[PDB]
Amino acid sequence: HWGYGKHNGPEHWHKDFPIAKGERQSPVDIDTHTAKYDPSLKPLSVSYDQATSLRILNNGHAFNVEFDDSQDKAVLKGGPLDGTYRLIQFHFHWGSLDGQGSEHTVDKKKYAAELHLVHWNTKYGDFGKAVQQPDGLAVLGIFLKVGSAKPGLQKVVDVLDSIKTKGKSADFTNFDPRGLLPESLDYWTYPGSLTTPPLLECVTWIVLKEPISVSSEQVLKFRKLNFNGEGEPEELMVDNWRPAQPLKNRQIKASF
Ligand SMILES: O=C1NS(=O)(=O)c2ccccc21
Ligand SMILES: [Hg+2]
Ligand SMILES: [Zn+2]
Ligand SMILES: [Zn+2]
Repeated sequence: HWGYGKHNGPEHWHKDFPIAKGERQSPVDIDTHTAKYDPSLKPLSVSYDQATSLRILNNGHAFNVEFDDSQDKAVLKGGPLDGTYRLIQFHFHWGSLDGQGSEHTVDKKKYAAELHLVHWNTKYGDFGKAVQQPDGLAVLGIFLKVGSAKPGLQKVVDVLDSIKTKGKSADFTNFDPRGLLPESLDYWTYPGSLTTPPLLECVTWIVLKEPISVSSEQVLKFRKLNFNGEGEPEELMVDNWRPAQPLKNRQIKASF
C-alpha cells in the first residue's frame, strides 16, 4: 500500500520493491559542474503536433493525462535515444510549498514541481513489454517554478475539480502538450528508473534545463487534489515526490 506518508513513503518502498536500492534509481541530483557536454548526442526531436489525449485520471498518487498510443503520433526521438518513443501519458510531482516538489534536483535545488512526459520504445510493441527492457522508456522531465501563469496548463488545472479523489477520471480530449514545453530543449540525460513503484530500471531520462513558470494559483489547485477516495478522510495530494537517489556508476551528460 505504497504512498508518500510516514508509514508508506519512499523510505519504505524497498520492502516490497527491493530494486528501490538498485544501481540505476531515479531521481538523482544533477550536479551541473560534473555533468559533461556530449557532442555525440543527436538533436532532440519532440513531435507532439498529432498528439491526441483521451482522459485524465486521479490514481491516488498523481493525476495522469493519458494519450491514444495505438498509432504513431506524439513521438520523442533523437538526443540520446535510438529509435522512436511514443507518448502514453504525462503527470506531475509537486510540493506542499513552493520550496519543494520536484524529484530531480539541480545543484540540490528543489523546484516547485516536475512534469513527466512518459514514452515507450516502439520496438517493443507495447508499454508492458517495453518495461522489461533496459531501454524501454524515455521520460522527458520538465521543471516548474512559481511565477507567471502557463496558459497551456490552465485546461488541466480547470478539470482537477472533477477528479478530486482516487479513482475518479474525466474525459480530456484535444489537450495539446506542446503548451507545457519551455523555449529551449537544452537537457541533461542519464539512465535511470521509474520514480514510483515498481521502480523499474527501464528509463532514459531527458531533463530539460529551462523550467516552465506556472502561477501560484495554478499549483495551489494541484494541492487541492486528494490521495484518498471519495467519502474518505481528506488527505491532500501534496509532496508526491521521491527524493534524490544515489548516482552510483552513472554519468549525467549535457546536451549543451
Ligand atoms: O510516476 C511516475 N514517474 S515516472 O515518469 O518515472 C513514471 C514512468 C512510468 C510510470 C509511472 C511513472
Ligand atoms: Hg527495465
Ligand atoms: Zn497510487
Ligand atoms: Zn513521474
